[PDB]
Amino acid sequence: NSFSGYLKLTDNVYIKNADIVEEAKKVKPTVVVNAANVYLKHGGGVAGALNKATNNAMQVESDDYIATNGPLKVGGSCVLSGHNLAKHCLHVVGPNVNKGEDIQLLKSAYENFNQHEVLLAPLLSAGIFGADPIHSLRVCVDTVRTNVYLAVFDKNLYDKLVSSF
Ligand SMILES: CC(C)[C@H](CO)Nc1ncnc2[nH]ccc12
Repeated sequence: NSFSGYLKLTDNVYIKNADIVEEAKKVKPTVVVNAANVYLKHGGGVAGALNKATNNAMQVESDDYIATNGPLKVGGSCVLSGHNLAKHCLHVVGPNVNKGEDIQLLKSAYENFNQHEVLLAPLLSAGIFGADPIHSLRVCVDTVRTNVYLAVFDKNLYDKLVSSF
């Protein structure tokens, strides 16, 4: 958990312009959050990037979790291995608002972070799930009570988030 170069936005939310994968390799945090879907199929966005950095070990473990437990619910989570990136990976499902899933579930999704004292995380529902990323940061700030270190790779978005905050 040796985080460097973050800006403190609130008492417990920090932000940095970085690829979450590079932050995980540098810090090896206790928990890295994945922006997952309900079947834990890590095909693109943050999920695809984290799985590729484990050389598909995350996907083989996720497929076994689904075989034994069934899919997660939107707003839900599960804790699996963090492989080479972290001690644990917290897979969290935000709503895919472009497919009509309710934006109210973005609060439920960020509530999962409160089970861990310190997390390295992306913005939920803010990639291909279609939610406005500045709205996602507002829900994060209003819901997470533990220490969250957010990594946002796109500099244009990072600058807009810092300016809005
Ligand atoms: C979620 C989305 C707004 C954001 C935009 O840069 N994506 C990411 N954020 C952080 N590390 C990442 N690695 C691969 C993608 C990615």
